[PDB]
Amino acid sequence: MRVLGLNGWPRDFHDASAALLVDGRIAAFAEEERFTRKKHGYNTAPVQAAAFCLAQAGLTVDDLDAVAFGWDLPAMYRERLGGWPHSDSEALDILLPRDVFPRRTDPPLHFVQHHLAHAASAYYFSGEDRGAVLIVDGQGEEECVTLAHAEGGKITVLDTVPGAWSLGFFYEHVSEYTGLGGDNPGKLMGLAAHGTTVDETLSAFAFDSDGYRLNLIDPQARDPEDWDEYSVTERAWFAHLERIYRLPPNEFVRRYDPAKGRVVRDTRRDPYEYRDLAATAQAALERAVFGLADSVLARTGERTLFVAGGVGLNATMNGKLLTRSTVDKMFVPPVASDIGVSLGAAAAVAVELGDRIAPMGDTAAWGPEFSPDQVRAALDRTGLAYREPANLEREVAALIASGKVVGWAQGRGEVGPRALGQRSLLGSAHSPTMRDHINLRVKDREWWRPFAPSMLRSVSDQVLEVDADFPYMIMTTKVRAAYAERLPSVVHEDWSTRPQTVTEASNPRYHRMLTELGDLVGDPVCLNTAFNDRGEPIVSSPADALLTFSRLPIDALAVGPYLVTK
Ligand SMILES: Nc1ncnc2c1ncn2[C@@H]1O[C@H](COP(=O)(O)OP(=O)(O)O)[C@@H](O)[C@H]1O
Ligand SMILES: [Fe+2]
Ligand SMILES: [K+]
Repeated sequence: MRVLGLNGWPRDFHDASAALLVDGRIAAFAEEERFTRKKHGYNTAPVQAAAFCLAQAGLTVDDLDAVAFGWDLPAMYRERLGGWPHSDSEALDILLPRDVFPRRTDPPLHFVQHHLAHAASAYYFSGEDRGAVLIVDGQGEEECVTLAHAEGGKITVLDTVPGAWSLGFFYEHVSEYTGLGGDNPGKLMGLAAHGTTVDETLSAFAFDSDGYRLNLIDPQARDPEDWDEYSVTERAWFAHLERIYRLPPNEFVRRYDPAKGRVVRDTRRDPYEYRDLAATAQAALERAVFGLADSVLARTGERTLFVAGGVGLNATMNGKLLTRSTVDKMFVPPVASDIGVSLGAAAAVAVELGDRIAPMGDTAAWGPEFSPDQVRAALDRTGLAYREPANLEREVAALIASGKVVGWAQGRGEVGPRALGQRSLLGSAHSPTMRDHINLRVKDREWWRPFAPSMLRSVSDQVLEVDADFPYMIMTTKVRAAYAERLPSVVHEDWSTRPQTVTEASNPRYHRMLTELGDLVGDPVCLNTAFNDRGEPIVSSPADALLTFSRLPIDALAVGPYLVTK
């Protein structure tokens, strides 16, 4: 079967994406934002991403067996908006506009419950036949947590937690409160590391062996003037935090900056000031989630844990789950967030149609790639001088070993928020100055942001305490003592790191470059951070890569078989 899975809608939506499954395999998968260059893919059908998927596979909508959407959108309209006005034909015209998606007839349209879509995106791609399912996000249609059992191809729901008790909303709100912003929860996690926790209940949470309770909010609290509990939870958490925390909300400042020639948005206070609140929010999230995970594992009698939902992006939390006595094996897909529900909806529908779903297999490289001709065209546009190195991987290795920063745009763009050797900025893992260089000099951002390493799978056993695959940078683990001081730019003081393990199959070129690097500095390990400028998504096209390379003090750009230097 050929099934196109979708997420993103013109009203009140985020993280639009499209995914095409062909006989259980990911033919193509991408986020709208990569194409629009507007972060988070807000308020839009995944028009461009779906266009890419079809082009990639050489299909039209007429070749599709089914279109799948990762929310029960009709039910949300019926419940929260007084009616679902669309025929399937009309919904399709909105999801796949005819001026972009010509069709003789309509494919069967499927709506998949939001948390089932999340769960499917983990279970079916994990390479494991059974496990316990833990979905934690902001909110699906109703619930904010789902506990389920995955076995024999089936996902069976055991329990849910209602939206008002959302751990995702809680976290966003704290992130917003600190001035980091609700749209950047990942920064809050980064900041938590520098703080100290006093009272992990925040005077709101009560914890138990199966999870948590939120006394701050009626669990059945509901917004009659919207279709999720975001605003209701926002007002409760903001009143509460101002009451118990020493600092009031950090305020956003909008002012004309004569250096930039623009009104820019800033914060009234340095958010580093809220590090204790971050630390505390992070401890609370961990505690709540440990209980939930323990609970679903015991109830199902599994020792494999699947996690998805936006909270699943909390790599710090994931790593501690991993080391938990109740967990043997863990799988969290790179696309744990809503970007993943397109793929999840496609899977749930393809499985329903008798398809067998292949494992992701240690790669998230499903987006667009570009031929040498296509890269060369973009280079000739700029008029910039460039070389075509006989051995690019070796030259890149030497650049990195010497302490230089190298843009690396190769192969199919990765999907998800993490750069993984297709659209990365590369630098020395061994350099005790590289972190400040990239944070301050290169990305002109916060000194306290952490960096993470890519390493050959074939050495990770010696480098890391756990001999497992870590293909996605979605899970933190500790390094072994023989490496806990060798890699200062990618390893914290507590010896923790958020690694990508690389196999030769998953990424031959990158694997080769890492190999060369190893001969130069001993360890086939580098710093691998997102290839983007503040306020843009990861670069996608060669023109994107050139544009960003041009405005950042990077040393080189390896784009396709070409090298460009500054
Ligand atoms: N690193 C992180 N740590 C904790 N929570 C996170 C992190 N990244 C995302 N989230 C949470 O995921 C939530 C949204 O998840 P998602 O499933 O993508 O959308 P929705 O909740 O609308 O279905 C946000 O409220 C956010 O707090
Ligand atoms: Fe979600
Ligand atoms: K364990």
